[PDB]
Amino acid sequence: SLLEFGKMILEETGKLAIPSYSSYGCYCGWGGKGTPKDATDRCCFVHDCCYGNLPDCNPKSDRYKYKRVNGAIVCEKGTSCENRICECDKAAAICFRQNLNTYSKKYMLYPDFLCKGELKC
Amino acid sequence: SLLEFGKMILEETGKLAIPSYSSYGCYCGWGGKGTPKDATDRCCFVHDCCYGNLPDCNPKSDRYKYKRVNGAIVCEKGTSCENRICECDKAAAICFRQNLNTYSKKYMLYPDFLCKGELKC
Ligand SMILES: CCCc1cc(CC(=O)O)c2[nH]c(CC(N)=O)cc2c1
Repeated sequence: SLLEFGKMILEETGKLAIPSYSSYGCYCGWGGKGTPKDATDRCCFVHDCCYGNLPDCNPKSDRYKYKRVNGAIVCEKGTSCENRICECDKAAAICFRQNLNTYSKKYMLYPDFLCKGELKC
Repeated sequence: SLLEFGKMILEETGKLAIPSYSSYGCYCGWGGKGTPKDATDRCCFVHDCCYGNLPDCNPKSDRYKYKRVNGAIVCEKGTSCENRICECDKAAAICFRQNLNTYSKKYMLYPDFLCKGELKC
């Protein structure tokens, strides 16, 4: 759930998930259409696709446990859903960090009509 | 599209394409520069080269259909674009499978800044 994902985001980026990654570009937020606008937006797109591979799970509400070992995020053994969701979240938070150099405020509060089209995954 | 490619990757490798191959090395992800890290990364290098030779198509977004006959992927009879994209994808999924013996977790979540330089196809 956002509790765990958000914690990862803050730990990796020094930004609060809401609002730094909740209205950015076409994919960092909710709703899902258009061409990702930059590297950070691509992280989000990949994150959605990652969740998309888990139709029997519910990442909005599925809580899971993760810990830090040797400085790195470790998705603790749980259910298949918990582990897979955790790995999705971990990959995205690290992707956000790796791309902080191009994080652009111009993409925050990004309008709907600038994001058209369906990009299947 | 990513949808079909991911399905082939799962069928051939047993791994979910995102996140197992979506951040791997220099070429398994967005873009690509530098020397591929290993066999798996070369699979993605080649895949990129294959897509790059489909300028009359939209390889990441174009939908196509395929089937499995006698245990192996068979690209349908579809449009010229659909058939070629399918074959690029098939070659890559099989390449991943053939090289699972050297797939290395250390190349997951690979930061793009570590990949520099033109490696012509
Ligand atoms: C579903 C499969 C995994 C994976 C991920 C990405 C996704 C995005 O373009 O980053 C990919 N992008 C490409 C691009 C193309 N140049 O080969 C191949 C590829 C493979």
